[PDB]
Amino acid sequence: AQQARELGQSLAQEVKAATERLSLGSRDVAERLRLSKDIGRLIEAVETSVMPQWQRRELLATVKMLQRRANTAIRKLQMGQAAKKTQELLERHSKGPLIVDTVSAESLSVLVKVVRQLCEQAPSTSVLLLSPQPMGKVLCACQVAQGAMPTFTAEAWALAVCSHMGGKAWGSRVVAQGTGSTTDLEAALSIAQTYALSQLL
Repeated sequence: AQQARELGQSLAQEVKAATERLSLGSRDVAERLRLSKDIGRLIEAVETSVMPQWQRRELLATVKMLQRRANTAIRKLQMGQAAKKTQELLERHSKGPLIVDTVSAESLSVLVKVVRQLCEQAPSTSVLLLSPQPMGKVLCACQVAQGAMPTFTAEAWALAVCSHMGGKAWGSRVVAQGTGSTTDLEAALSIAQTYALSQLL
């Protein structure tokens, strides 16, 4: 009873600290993700915690706000880094029919955002990108232009790509993503561009 109320008060104080941290925000995306996870776990604990109902649900309101602004913030920061790298690749490539290259990324979400921005700004171009990860792992994301032939499907594209790397692929005809592991990146890049060109007839 009293102990539960005290714990709830501590949680609220903790909640206040978390909110302050959020206002402050964090430069590292990883720390932003960690904060969102702390929000989810904390809300789950409050859900089954013992305390007066009014305070419990009032705090639930505050913390749900905290999660919305936290997740919105992390999504914005990923959009920022993805935009910067997207411009970095835009400066040196021509808007050809097909652009197949590699870009350094920290997570697959950011890579996907790069592909979507790139296709949004170059509508008549199909895109595939690979990201090297430590310890030999490799990520893949690709998107096919809407104007492109329907015979060209992204899922089969990344399907062959990761299929050569022994990985896995998933998506739809328009967008696809996958994982693999291979020493030579130019082999996967060459297979992707070869296949895609073979379809683009």
